[PDB]
Order: sequence, then C-alpha cells, then structure tokens
Amino acid sequence: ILERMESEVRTYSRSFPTVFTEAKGARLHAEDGNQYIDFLAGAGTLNYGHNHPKLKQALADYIASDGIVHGLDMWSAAKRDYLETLEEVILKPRGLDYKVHLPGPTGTNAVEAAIRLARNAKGRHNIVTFTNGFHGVTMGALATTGNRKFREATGGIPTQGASFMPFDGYMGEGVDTLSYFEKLLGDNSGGLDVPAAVIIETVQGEGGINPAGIPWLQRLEKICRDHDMLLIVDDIQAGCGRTGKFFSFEHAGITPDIVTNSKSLSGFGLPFAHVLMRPELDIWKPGQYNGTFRGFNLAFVTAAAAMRHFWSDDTFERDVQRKGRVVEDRFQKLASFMTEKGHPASERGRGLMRGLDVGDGDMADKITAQAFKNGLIIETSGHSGQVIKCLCPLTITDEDLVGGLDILEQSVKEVFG
Amino acid sequence: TQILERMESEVRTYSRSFPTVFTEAKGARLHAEDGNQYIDFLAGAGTLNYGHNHPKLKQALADYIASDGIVHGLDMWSAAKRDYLETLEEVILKPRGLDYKVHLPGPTGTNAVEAAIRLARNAKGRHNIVTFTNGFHGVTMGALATTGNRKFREATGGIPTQGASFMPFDGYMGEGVDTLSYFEKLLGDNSGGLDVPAAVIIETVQGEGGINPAGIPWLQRLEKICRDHDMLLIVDDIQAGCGRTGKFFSFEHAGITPDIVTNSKSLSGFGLPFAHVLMRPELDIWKPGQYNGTFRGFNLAFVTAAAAMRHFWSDDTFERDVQRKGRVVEDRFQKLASFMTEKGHPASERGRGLMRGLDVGDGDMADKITAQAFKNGLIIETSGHSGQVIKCLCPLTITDEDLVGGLDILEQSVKEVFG
Amino acid sequence: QILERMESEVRTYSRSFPTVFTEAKGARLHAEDGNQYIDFLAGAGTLNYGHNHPKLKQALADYIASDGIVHGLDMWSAAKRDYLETLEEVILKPRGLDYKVHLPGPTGTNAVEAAIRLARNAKGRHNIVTFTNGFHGVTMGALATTGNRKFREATGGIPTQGASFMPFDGYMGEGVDTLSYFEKLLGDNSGGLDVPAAVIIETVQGEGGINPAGIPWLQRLEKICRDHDMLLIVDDIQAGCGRTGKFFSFEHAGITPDIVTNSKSLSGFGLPFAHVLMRPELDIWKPGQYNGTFRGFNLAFVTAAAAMRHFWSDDTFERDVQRKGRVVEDRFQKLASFMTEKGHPASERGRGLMRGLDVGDGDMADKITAQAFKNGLIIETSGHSGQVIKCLCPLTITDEDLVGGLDILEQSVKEVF
Amino acid sequence: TQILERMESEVRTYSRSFPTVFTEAKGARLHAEDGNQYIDFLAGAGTLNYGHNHPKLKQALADYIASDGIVHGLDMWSAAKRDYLETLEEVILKPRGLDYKVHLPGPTGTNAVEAAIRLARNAKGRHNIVTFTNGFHGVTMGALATTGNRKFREATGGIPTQGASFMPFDGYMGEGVDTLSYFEKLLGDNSGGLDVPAAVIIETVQGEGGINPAGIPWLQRLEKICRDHDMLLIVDDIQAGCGRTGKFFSFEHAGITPDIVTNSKSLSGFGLPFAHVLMRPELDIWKPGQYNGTFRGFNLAFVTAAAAMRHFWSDDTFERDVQRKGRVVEDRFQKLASFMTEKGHPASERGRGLMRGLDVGDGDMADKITAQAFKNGLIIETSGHSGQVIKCLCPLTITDEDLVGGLDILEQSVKEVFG
Ligand SMILES: *Cc1c(COP(=O)(O)O)cnc(C)c1O
Ligand SMILES: *Cc1c(COP(=O)(O)O)cnc(C)c1O
Ligand SMILES: *Cc1c(COP(=O)(O)O)cnc(C)c1O
Ligand SMILES: *Cc1c(COP(=O)(O)O)cnc(C)c1O
Repeated sequence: ILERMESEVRTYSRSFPTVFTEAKGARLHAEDGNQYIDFLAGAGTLNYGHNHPKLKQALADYIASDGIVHGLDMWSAAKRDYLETLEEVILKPRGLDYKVHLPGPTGTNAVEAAIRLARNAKGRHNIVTFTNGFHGVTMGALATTGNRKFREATGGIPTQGASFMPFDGYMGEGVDTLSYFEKLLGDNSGGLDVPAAVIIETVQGEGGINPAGIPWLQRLEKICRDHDMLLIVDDIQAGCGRTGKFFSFEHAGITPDIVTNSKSLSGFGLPFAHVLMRPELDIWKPGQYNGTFRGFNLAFVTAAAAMRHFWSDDTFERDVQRKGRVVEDRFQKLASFMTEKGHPASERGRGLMRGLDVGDGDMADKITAQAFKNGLIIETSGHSGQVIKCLCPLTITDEDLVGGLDILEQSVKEVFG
Repeated sequence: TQILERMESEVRTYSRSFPTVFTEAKGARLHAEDGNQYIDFLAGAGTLNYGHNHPKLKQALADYIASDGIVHGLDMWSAAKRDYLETLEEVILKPRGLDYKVHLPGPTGTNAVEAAIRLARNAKGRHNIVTFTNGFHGVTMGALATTGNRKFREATGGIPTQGASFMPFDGYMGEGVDTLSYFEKLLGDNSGGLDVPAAVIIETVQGEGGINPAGIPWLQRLEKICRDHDMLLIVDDIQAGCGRTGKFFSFEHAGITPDIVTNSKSLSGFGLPFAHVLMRPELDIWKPGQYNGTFRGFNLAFVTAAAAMRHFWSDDTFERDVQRKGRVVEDRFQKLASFMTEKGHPASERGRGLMRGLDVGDGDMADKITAQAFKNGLIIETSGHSGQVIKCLCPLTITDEDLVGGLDILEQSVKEVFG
Repeated sequence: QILERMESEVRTYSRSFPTVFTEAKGARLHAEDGNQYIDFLAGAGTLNYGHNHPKLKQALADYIASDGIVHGLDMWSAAKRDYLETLEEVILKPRGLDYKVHLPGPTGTNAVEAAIRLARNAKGRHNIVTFTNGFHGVTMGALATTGNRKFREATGGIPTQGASFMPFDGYMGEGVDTLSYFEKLLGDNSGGLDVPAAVIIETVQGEGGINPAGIPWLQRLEKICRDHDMLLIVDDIQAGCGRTGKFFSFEHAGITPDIVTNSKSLSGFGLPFAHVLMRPELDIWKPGQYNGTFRGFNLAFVTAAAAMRHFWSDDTFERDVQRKGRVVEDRFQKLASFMTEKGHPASERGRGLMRGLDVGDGDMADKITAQAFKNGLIIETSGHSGQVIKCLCPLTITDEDLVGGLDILEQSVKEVF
Repeated sequence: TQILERMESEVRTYSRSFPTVFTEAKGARLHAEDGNQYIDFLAGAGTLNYGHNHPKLKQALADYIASDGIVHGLDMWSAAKRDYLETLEEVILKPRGLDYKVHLPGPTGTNAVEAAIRLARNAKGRHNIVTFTNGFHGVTMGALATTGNRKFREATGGIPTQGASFMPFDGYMGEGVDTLSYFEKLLGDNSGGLDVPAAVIIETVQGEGGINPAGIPWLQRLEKICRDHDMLLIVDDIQAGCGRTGKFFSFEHAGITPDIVTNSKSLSGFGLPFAHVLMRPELDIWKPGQYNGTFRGFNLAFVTAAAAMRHFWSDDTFERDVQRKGRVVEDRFQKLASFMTEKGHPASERGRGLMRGLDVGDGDMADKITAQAFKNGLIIETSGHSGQVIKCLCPLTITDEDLVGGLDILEQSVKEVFG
C-alpha cells in the first residue's frame, strides 16, 4: 500500500482504502482476509454481480477459441451475434425499432455521439439538459452535465451548446416544471435557442436518485413530438434492469428517439457502450465519428450471454421489482428513525436504484464510513453527497441483500450514538 | 452478413473496405467465415503491436478470470493495479531515466488527450493549446479542437471547436524551412494572434496525418522552445508508442523528456480498451474527483499490460528486432516507390521503426492498391489527408515469414494495378 | 428611390414609415410629402427631450461656432470635464450615488459589452445571468444576454457563450416568485448554473414588451446579489434618462446597482453616446484594455451636460413626466377596455412614460400601427410576438400633442374594428 | 482640473499620453487652456483626414442644425440619408467603377466589422473567418476573434474568442517569402487545421499593427486565392481608408475589388461617429431586421460625409496632393531612421501615402521620442505590437507650413533624445 504513483484526482481509494483481491456475486475480498457486501457494484456497472458464472464461461470459451478481440469496425461473428441477440431478445419483444451505433466504449462517448447525432439530424446546435443531470465530463458531454466541480475544472473553457430546464419536482411539489419549458419553447425572446434534443435520465443518478414521474415523462415526450425535438434518454446508470424494467423508460411506455447505454451493458464489467436510434435518424456518413475500441468483441460476447440468460422471460425483471420493494421498505424505516431523532431523512427511487436522503454530506459520509468499517460498501450521490445510494447487483441473494441492509441499519444507529 | 448490414449504423468504415465476417485471429493472420485468410498489416490501427491473442498475454488474462479477480475496480485499489504501476515503474520508466506519475482516465485515446490538455490548462492558467497541421488526437469535443481533419470538425453539429491554435509541423512549409521559427516568433509577438499556450501537443510520428516523422533536431528544439516560454510539452504516443517506432516511447529517439505523455491502443497488449496519462510528479495538480470515468480501473487491461511489459520489455532484444523489421519494410517500400515513379506515377517512402508509409500520389490510386491487396489476402489501410499514404501498421511480433509474405502480396498488388 | 436600391434589406423602419422625412422639432416630424406626424417613437427612446430641443440646439451650435474640439479620443477637453462635473453635481451627488464613469464606444451594445467584461474581470467568473425577454444589443458579446431568437440565429454558425437565462418577474405566472428558482440554483452545485459574475437586468423590459419589474422583486434581487457576491448591472439604455419618471429607473425601488449602462437619451439630442457607471471600488480596469475610437465625442458631452442642467436641476420635469405617464395610462386602459369588450382581449402596462397596450397578436397590432401611420401618428411595437404597442413619445411632449397623439391611436383602433 | 482624474475610470490611455485640457481646434493645430498650441499628427487615430473643424463641412453641419433637420433617423428614409447614398454612388463608387450597396450598422468600427463578418458567415454558410498577424479590427467579442492583441484578448474575463484563424501577413515569414503559399496549402489540406473560411479580413496597410503595407502583387494573389476557393474578401478600411494611403479606397493601389468594405474613422470627415459596410449587391443575404444598431441613422454624419465627398473627391486634385505629402513625410522619416541607425540604434521608414511609420528599436525609445515631441509642441503617438513604431497620421489637408513644422519638431525631439 505505497501507491505514491497514482494521481491526486482519486476518489474511491480514499473512501475505501484497502486492496481488493477476488470478487463473486455481491461479495468482495481484500488482502487482509476481509469480505465486503457490495451495494456500490461498480456504480451500477455490475448489474449481474461480479464475475457471473454464465458470463465468465462465455468469455473464457471465446478467449480459448482465439476469437478476434479487437475488431475496430469490421464485421465479426461476435458482433453479428450481439446485434442478433439484442434485436431478438430485447428490442423486438418490446416493440422497439432501433439501429445501433457503437461509439467509444464509455458513457461520455455515447453521450457525445448521441448529442452530435441529434444536432446533425435537426440542424440546431442547442441541447436541453436538466437540473442535476450527469452525463459525463468530456468537453462535449460536459455541456449537459450540471456539476460545478467538473465544469469549473475545464481550464478556462466555458461549455456551450446546452440549456438547463428544471427537472421534475425542482420547484416544489405539484408545480409543473414542463410548463416553464413549454413557454420558453414558444417565446422568441425567452433566451432558449431551439433545441435539437432534450436529454434526460428517467431516474437521476449522480443527481441524488431523483426519479421522474411517469406522467411527467409522458408529457415531455409529447412536448418533443410537438416541437421537432428528439428525446435522448440516457440509460447509462438507470438501465439494464436497474429500475425493474430493462429500459427505465418502459415504465412510461414512451419510445425515445435516441437511447444511450453503457455501464452494465456488457454484464461483466468490460468497457462497452452503444447508441440505439430510430432507423431514419441514422444520418451519419461513413467515418464521421470513430474510436479505436468501438469493436470490443469480448464485450459483445458477455453482453449477448447476459441478455439471453436474464432477459428471455420476465422472471428476472419481476424479481428486481420485488427486491426493490424490500430496499424501499428498509430505507423508509431508516428515514423514519432518523426523522424521529430530529435529523430529517426520506426515501426515493425506482426498482433497485434507491436513495436514502439524509440531511447533509457530513451525515451521509459518517453513515458510509461506518458501514465500510462494518463490512458494507455503499456510496453517496447528490449535489452535496446527501443521498446514500443502493446500487447493489440486481442478482443479489436475499441473504446478501438483507445482510447489507442490516449492516447499514447498524451503522446508522452507531452514528446516532 | 444480413444482420450486420441492416442493423449497424452507417458511420462504419472498416466493414466497408473489408466486407467479410472475421472469426479467429492469431499473430498477424485473420480468418473469415468464408474460408478466406489474411495477413494483418493494420493490427487494429496499431492497437495490436503484439499480434492478435498473444499466447503469453492470453494465458495471463485467462488465469486472472479463472481466479475470479475483480474486473471493474472503479478507482479502488486492486492487486492488478498495483502490479501494473510497479511493473510500469521498474520495467519501463526507471531504466529510461523517466520520472512520471500515472493518471488513469476513461479507457480511451480521446479521453486521455482530454485529461492531458485539461491538466495542462489548469497547471498554467492559460486556455490555449498549440497543435500541429495533420495531427489527430480524437473526436470528442475537447480533443477535436486539436484534431485537424475537416471531416470530423464539420460533423460537430454547429459547435465550432475552441481552445486550440495550429502551428506548421516539421516540413510543412517546404524543404529546409524550419517551421518552428514561425512559431517562436508568434510567441514573442503581442498582436500576432497566438493566445499564450499552456501546452504543445504533438505526435513524434503523425498517424492519420500521413506518417510524418518529425526530425530529431526539430523535436529537441521544440522541447527547448517549450521550456523557454513556460509551455508544457504533451507527446501523444497513442499510435506511435508501445514499440511502434523501435523504442517503447517514440520520443526516445530524440532524448527529450515531455511533461505529459498520452498512451492508449497497444498499452493493454491484447486489444483491451485502456489508456493512461503520464505526468511529471510536480504536475499532479488535480484535486480529488475533478476528473473521472467509469472504466478507469479496468483490471483485465492491468494484467495484460503488466504481462506485456515484463515479457517484451525486460530487455532490448525485442526493441532491436523491431528496428530490423522496420528496415525490411523500408527497403521494400522504397523499391516499390521506385517502381511506381518510373512508370509515370510518383511515390516515396517515409517512417520510423514499423511505422512506415508508401506515399502514392493520390487517394484514388491508393484505394486501388489497398482494395487489390484485400483480394490477394493482405489487410492494409491508408492514411494521409487525401487517403494517399499506404501505412504499414503490422504487428511488431510478426514473423519474418508473414512480413515478407505480406510485403510480397503488396508488391504484386501494386504491379497488378499498373495493368 | 435611390433609398431602395442603395440601402441593404436589413432595414426595419423604412418598410413601415416609407415617406422621406425633412424637418423635425418637438414631437412633430415633417415629411417630403408635406404631411405632419406626431412621434410616439422618439427614436425608440433616444429623444426623451424631443427632436432638436432649443436649449440643446443652442449649446450645440455655440460649441461648433467656437471651434471646440469635436473628437477628443481620450484627451482631457473642457467639454469632457464639464460633463463629469454636471453628472456629479446635478445627477449623482443629489441621489447619493457614488459612481465612476467609463466612456466606451457610443453605441448601447458597446456599453453592455464593456459592463459585462468589467464584471467578469472584477469577480473572476465568466458567466453572466440574464432574464427572459431581455435585450442588451447584438454584438457577439452583448448578444449572449439578448433573448431574441431572430438575432441569435443570425450569427452564422457561432453559438453565444457565457450567459444563462433566469425567469424575469411574472414569467412563471401569477403570484409565483421567479427569484426563488434563481436562489435555489445558486445554492445547487449541479443545478447547471455556473456561478455568475453578475446579473444584468432592465427594470422595465423594453423590447421584451414593456415589462415593469416589481419594486419588492427588484429589492430582493439586490439582496440576492450582495448575499451571493454578484454585481448588479442595471441596463438603463432605454428605460433610463427619466423615461420611467425618475432619472434612473431603479430609483423607484431604492436599490443602487454596481454598474449602470446608459446610451440612448444620454446625449439628449440624438447624438451617439453611452457610458458605464460603476461603483469606485470596482474600477478594476488596467490602462487601455478597452478602447473604441469615438470615445471622447465632445459634441455629446456638450448636449448631455446642457440637458442635465436644464431639465434635472430640480423636481419639476420629473413630476410632469409622472403626470403625462398617468394620462397615457388612463387612455391605454380605456383602449384595452374597448378592445376586450369586442372579443379581442387587451391590457395596459408601463411605468412612467414607458407604457404599452398589449393587444392579442402581432398581426392585429400591426394593423393599428400601420393605420395610425395613415392618420399621422408614428408608433412602433415590441414584444416576443410583436404583440405590444409601445408609448415612447418624448418626455417634453406638449399636452396638446400627447393628447393629439392618443386621439389618433384611439381613432385608428376603432377603424381597425 | 483634477476631476477628470477622479471621475473617470483608469482604462483611459490618451489622457495619460497628453495630460492637458484641450479647448479649440482647427486644421492640424489644437489650442490648450494653458494657451499652448499643438501640431496634431494623430487626428483621432486617423479620424480627421480633413483636419479639425473643416470650414466647408462645419458650414454644412451648422446649416443642417439651423434648419431643424432630423438628427436621429433610426432606419427611416430621410433627405440626408438619400443624399449620402446618392453622392457616394455618384462621386465615389461609379468613377472607380465599383458595384456596391450599403448597410448602416451602429456608428463604430467594431460594429461595422461585426456586421461584415456576420454577413459573410451567412452568405457562405461557414463559421470560420481568416484574419492576419497583427491585424486589428475591434474589441467587441465578435471582432475580437479577428484581433491579434493579447492585451485585449486577455481582458475578456474567461471567455476565449471563437471563429477565426490567423494567417501570417505579407512579409511576416522573413525576407522574400510569399506567406500566401502557406495559406493556399492549408486551404487544400483536409487535416491541416484550417476550417474552410467564409471570408478573409485584412488591412491593406496594417494600422495598429505597426504600419505594414501589403504589397500589390501579394494583394492581387490574395484576391485570386479568394475567388478560387469560394471566399469573400473583406477589406477593413477603418483607418487606412478615406484617402489616407493616396486613394479613397486603399485597395485601388492594386485594382482588386473586395466583396465587402468597411469604413468608419474618417468617413464623416468631421469627427462624428459614423460607419457603413460596403457589399456587392448579390451579397445582400440579410432578412429584414436581422441586425440592429440604434444610432445607425445619424443624419448629421450623412450631411458632413456627403459634403466631404463633394468638396474633396470631385476631381483627382486632392488625392494626388496627399501622395505628394506622403513623400515629404517618407523622406524625413528615412532621414531620421538613417540618423538613429548611424548613432547605433537601428530604425526604418515604411508606409504608403500618409499612413507612414518610423520603426525604432522598441517602445521605450518610441515613448521617449513621443514624449519629447509633446514638450516641443507635437502630438504624435505610436502603434505596433510593442508600440515600437512612431506613426504619422496627420490630417491629409495639412498645410505645408504645419507639415514641415510638425516634421521639424519630431526631428528636433529625436536629436535631443540622442545628442
Ligand atoms: C488512435 C489515435 C487516437 C484516438 O484515440 P481513440 O481511442 O480512438 O479515441 C489518439 N491519438 C493518436 C495519435 C491516434 O493515432
Ligand atoms: C455513469 C454515467 C456516465 C459516465 O460515463 P463514463 O463511462 O464514466 O464516462 C454518463 N452518463 C450517465 C447517465 C451516467 O450515470
Ligand atoms: C436599444 C437597446 C440597446 C442597444 O443599444 P444600441 O445603441 O442600439 O447599440 C441596449 N440596451 C437596451 C435596454 C436597449 O433598449
Ligand atoms: C480603429 C479600428 C477599429 C475600431 O473601430 P472603433 O471606431 O474604435 O469602434 C476597427 N478596425 C480597424 C482596422 C481599426 O483601425
């Protein structure tokens, strides 16, 4: 543990300062024997847990057979199979018609390829983004990202090409934030340049687990159709079954014009990403956008295996909704306890993307560091880090689930004397 | 092929010039479902400097998967990351006299350039970044300001890039004109148009730009210009690094020490997505969490990358073998260039190590040669601004047999097109 | 004529007022056609003392006769020293305003450009907060704070940068406080608002459609600005120089901005002219970071210093503007009364002699405005739709002409019906 | 008289260079309250090309005021507006055979440059604008992107400019080097770094930049380069216009006809803010109202501008008179320059017409001579990337007595400063 070598732009080796060894399911091991229940799961990257056996076999068998790893754009059997499976298993049973673009294997890369697409498809530079939205930190993505910490660090380069509307609930309760947006769309001097696209998370991740209301989602969708705006849904953290459906926008029965995916798309933790799009929007011309690792064949293999093993029927999906309910129940209890001790707290979320909003980052950091000492890995989000996220693996055993929540509850109580 | 055509976006390029379905890959040979077989002179655009699926790297990767090691470490500390950083220091940096620290952005070349220039801009409190004619450093909006190609910059959707100034690269202004004198003057000039730059980003041998090797005197002078004016020197070694030029770091040929180095492509050794930024230790200006990205701790790349460094770079045998093979290509590329000129069609050769280029006149003759080579079983791509430089990006590990075999297919293919 | 071929097709006031004008005095203009016209436009608030006021004419002609320097660059002239002393003795010191003067170029866009540049340098922040419907000029920098879409889309491929829009008072509806949304974003790390160096506002929005800000609203903004370390920039280019019944339109609320821009009626004679008022501590400029050739335009110095002494040496002018404003309000009300009881709803707004009749649509206001020109009244519109007919008559206007002008618009409205 | 120091911002620049109170001015002589009298070789940085308060224009102005003529016309047609478009077409454009229409922006040179490059971007549908080293074209944000001076560009408060690329101006790259070749190469290089411009903006003699006169060949090649690659030519005649170079338009020396022309400084002849944009009629892309400017119809400027075209440009007498005085200025400057060169301080004369410059070593010598000249009765300032160039910008109408008079104070001041 003498890593003087890594930069000072670290995050997770200051919060959880140990050397991790092996991993399976939701259990992680460290060099000193210690074992941890994982409610972080790589920030929503391990929706199927660490090193799932069916994925681990598919990947290994492919490596053993000397399947090409680095394909760039080239057709390969893995790529063909991936697109086959995604259309057969996911897209068609949900009535969705999309073509796939593969950009660089990162969320920010998908986001940059989606907004650039939208900009070219409509002839307009402006992207409407939402309060507390996170979408990545590359200069292009960064324009849609609201966090001052990232934005103040560019080095003298103001972002451009993006306008912020208030997300659902930002002005109170009941207050329609979309009506302000509707008025700005119709006001020539309002200050809102006509957007090529609205970009939205259905449940805001880094922004503090803020799940958009279904009627709100549906009205935004009609607002877009009525105003020649593509709806980009960023399903990079909320998707791949995290909110209890495969795509988080299923709950509202909307069909977004463009969808980005990344984190758990590969199932194993392999860097992977893509951008679904309605066919007619495929206005790209050959080679206008690229990225060395746009053809990561190993990610193709584990993604196909994950779709076939988990999304062939509704069983898994319905088991996430059910696991969500228990996390929801035990977070509400925790907010009740905190509230009655005179520290206001509340619960929100959707599926297994759930949040315990304590007062302030100082309280959340106490509850979190204590849970780490007690054997649970859980982390924060929100503008202040005041929301304790459940981002556990969707596959988590019931013992490991109730086992992690117990450790959380014990840690809250220990913090509260 | 009917699922791949109907469902993949039309932005694709490599499935267009190579319209077959690849399956197995080993060394410098690729297989297709139709029974065709290919010698790979493209190596994923220099991403597979050790060939496809190298035995030694494959076994290290499979062991790690079998033992259930953590794949996605986020940013936490793992044994794979320790072994990577220590291997990096002992095998690579220390014997080269290099004192750097390591920062891990997204597993992407653009992502590394973006962090690199963002770090330079905070270090110096200046926003402008000086770049050179024909440089490519990525397509995400931050990097694109330093990337020269109009086909990308015109597809931004109406956002003009911001933050970069373009300087004439070595040789751009004819022979025997030192382009750095122009640059040196603009720096001293209050109304000359150059916002004072935090950093200069450069490829020692330009990739997409047409295989342009900057001369050793030129590079050394640019290093001194950078110190004489408080500018950081960023060397983008994403393509020209990891052995491609005959030394690990391409800038070793000129004995300069940059302040910031970007690496990607061949860093993993296996075709796993990976990148790091190297900084002089004082430059560690970042505050915690100012930059991130989800696939930083990609541990599988830590294993393959550590494995490649110890296996190929624990001594200088491999180094010198690249040097010798680079010379084989230089010879056959020159001879090929003579053939083409003397048939009324001018051509030249340039490059360094196994980063070589055969400059035919125009992008249409080079397409004819490149496509003919594809029908004869050679995978070879063009670079340059018109598409006129046939580049050798064959694996550094290629066997003499497959190297001469690949160059044999090229020459036949060139003679074939002249008919 | 030669006025149709030689003149570029940008022109605005030569498709609505296509006669050739000759002699001009008070609120009366004479055409070549020989007809007279009553001017309820006053150069859109540039001629707050009417065309060619006798006192100013004389001070001007006397100055040209002695051969006083006309163009002094930056030089100290006697006319420059006089303007500063008069503004000091007659305007600033009696209101207890402590202000330095910076003279930019003689456009109004040039003053806003110098005001926001000053604010950014003072506060070390690039972002400027602007309001829905505001208008502050169309050069590329001032253009970033202007709301109008017809200007921002005509930049030819360059998006604006360094400005964010907040809802102006009332924009979100009845008895909703739009500054509560603004205060929340300031405290929200990721609400998407880069921390402003400055707010820039018109107390009554000119082009936006004659939108008077509430006095408590203005008072709360000033509170928010000091509490959050932001300069308050009041753009009094149109609503200034006694247009709202006080010399500074912010005098109604008792606040004191940090930076005040003036231009239109500053000369008092149609001379191009503008300045930036700034609290002394904010004088962060280094010698010569902002030039502009017609800096020291001594002809305007003469006419602006004469107008101040003549009209603003006491209370009388002030109060007769307030009275004339109440006349206009009584008729605009009676006219919105008429129009509504015929199924065409309308309303009156304003403050002082900056009032507007808000008829329903732009195309209806266009009939009335065009019809008024047929009956001998020049009157133009503003608003996002062109919705609002504005009263921007001179403040010196005689009661015969002010009544005469309103009788023409009253008739011209009836004819439209 | 110390309230001009208290009530005014410290942004002032010509308040510190000449700290007296000026009262009455006529011709090239300015009176002070101190009763001191000054010869003006500055004239509003070239804004009084017919001297201070020319009597003929003074009369035309006085009579329009006396008649209660409309001063602020916005955009409405008026007498004084029609007469200005008439006399411009009749006395100026047609005799020179030029087909131009007029946009009236706000009455500043920045506002003119902004309208022109904004218009150019709309006509060609491209955002980039090529400008040249040491170019100066205004300090509002849009014109600022084309301006070279760091001192203004560092003062924007964290906002980098956007939409402009810099090319080396004629002679920048040394003795006998055609900088335009570099330009043409970048125009055809897909990844050279230049976004394909909508237009090129240039001063035929660079004003603020240090009196750099582009050559006639060079200007003619740049016209050909623009017409070939589909680029408008804007010529920025704010300072070098209205006769200063020997011709009404400084581009007459080269016979080229630009697609866009900007005028402001001396355009009204009387020191009144005023500016127009000259375009070819087919370039009137504008839709109604897309560009604003309150003080566009400033009719008092129409009056004096027309009166000055009639009184000064009806024959070619005046225009050759200035060409004559340019040579007596040119002569003495070379004398003064050979003097300092022989006293061990190299210097040089350059210019064209009555835009002339004496280039000394540095700004500190410039400032010493400039300051001495003020004590001896001559108002003269500098320009250049360091203010190393003592610029002559006396009125074109200066009498021979005052022109040799001013030239004599300058010579006296240089020898005093030396020995
Ligand atoms: C390959 C290339 C890049 C691009 O990096 P990506 O991973 O493709 O985004 C950057 N720099 C150089 C020198 C390159 O050749
Ligand atoms: C995780 C997150 C990202 C981050 O993308 P990277 O792969 O880390 O660059 C982007 N968008 C959303 C919605 C996210 O939750
Ligand atoms: C008129 C207007 C401007 C623009 O001033 P110009 O002289 O036209 O450049 C600026 N601010 C306000 C409030 C305006 O009404
Ligand atoms: C003087 C100058 C300008 C500045 O115009 P202003 O009148 O100061 O607004 C613009 N372009 C050129 C070439 C100049 O010489």
